[PDB]
Amino acid sequence: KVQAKGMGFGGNRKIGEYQFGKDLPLLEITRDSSVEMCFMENTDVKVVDMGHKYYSNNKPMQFTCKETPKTYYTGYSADGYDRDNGAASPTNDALYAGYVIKHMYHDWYGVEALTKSDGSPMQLVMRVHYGQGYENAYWDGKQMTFGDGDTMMYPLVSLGVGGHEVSHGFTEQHSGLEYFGQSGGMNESFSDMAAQAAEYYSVGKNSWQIGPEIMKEDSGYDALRYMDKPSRDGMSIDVADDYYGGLDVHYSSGVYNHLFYILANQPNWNLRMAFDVMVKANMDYWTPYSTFDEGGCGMLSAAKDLGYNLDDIKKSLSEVTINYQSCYV
Ligand SMILES: CC(C)C[C@H](C(=O)N[C@@H](C(=O)Nc1ccc(Cl)c(Cl)c1)C(C)C)P(=O)(O)O
Ligand SMILES: [Zn+2]
Repeated sequence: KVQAKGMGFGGNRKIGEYQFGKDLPLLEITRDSSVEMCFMENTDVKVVDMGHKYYSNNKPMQFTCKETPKTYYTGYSADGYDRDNGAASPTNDALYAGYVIKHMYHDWYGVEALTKSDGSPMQLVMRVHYGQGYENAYWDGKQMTFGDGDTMMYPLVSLGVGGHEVSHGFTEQHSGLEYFGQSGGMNESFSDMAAQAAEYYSVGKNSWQIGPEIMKEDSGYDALRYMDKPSRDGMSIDVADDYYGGLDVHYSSGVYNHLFYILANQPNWNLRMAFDVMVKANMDYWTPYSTFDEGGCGMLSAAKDLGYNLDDIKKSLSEVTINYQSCYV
C-alpha cells in the first residue's frame, strides 16, 4: 500500500457543498496499486463505513481507484460522493475532520490527540454511517462513532462534532474527569471547547455553538448548545451556583462552556490562549472527581505555568460564580 490523494465533496444541504481539491485540500488516502483499490485511511486517521449497522470489523472504507479513470475520486462509484441524508460525503468529512483534530493537538501542544494504555500513539478511528436514523455520536474508549441523523439532524460529521468526540478520549487519557456530576460537566465542556478549537484551527473562526451545521433547518433548533449563553437552550446553566445534583452533564456543561467563552473574550485573549489553559489543566492538574471550584485551581496553576495573566482568569471564574479563593487555602 502507498500514499495517495483523494478528490471529492463534503458538506450538507444547510451549510452547502464544498470540494476537497478546490475549496479545501485533497484528502490523504492509501492505495494498493496491484488491485487498483484505495482506502479511506492514512497513518493518523482511519474511516470505517458502518453501512448503517450497529457493529463492524473496523476495516477501512475501500473503493476502486483505477490508473485510467496520484489523485483519485472518492466514493464507491469514484464520483467524489457518499451521499446520505442530505450530506454529500460523511466519510470524506470524517477523514478531513480527523486530520484537523490530529494536527491541531500536534501543532498546538506537541501531543497525540489519542494514545493507547502504554503511551503509544493511537490512530483516530472515525466510524461513519452508524445505525439507522441515529441522531448522535459517541466515544467508546477506542474510537469515534457518528450517526447519519434522521428528521432533526444531518449526518453528525463535522469539525466540531469530531473534535468533541475525539476530545472525550483526550480527557479520558489525561485528567480522567468522571462522566457525572461536576467533573462530568467539565468533561462535556472540554469537548465543546475542543469543537471550537477545531473550527478555529481550520478556518480561523468559530461559531460559539455546538452543532448548528448539522441541525436541520426545519427542526426548530438552531444548535445543540450555545456557549455564549448556555441557558438559551432552556436547560443548560450559565453559572456554577445554578448547579443541582440531577442536572445532566450536557446541561451542567454550561458552566465551563460559558467560562471558556468569557475567558477567550477578555482583552488581549483569544480562543487559542483560553484553550491552552484548559488543555494544560486537563493534562497536568484536573482530577477525576474534580469539582468546578477545584477545576478553577487547575486552570490557575496551568496559566501560571504558561505565563498567562491570572487576574483575567480570576475575573472570568468569578463571573461564573466559581470560588477560586479556596485554591489559596
Ligand atoms: C457534539 C455532540 C454530538 C456530542 C454528544 C451530544 O452532546 N449529543 C447529544 C446531547 O445533547 N445529549 C444529551 C442531552 C441531554 C441528556 Cl439528559 C443526555 Cl443523556 C444526552 C444529542 C442531542 C445529539 P455526546 O456528548 O453524547 O458524545
Ligand atoms: Zn460529549
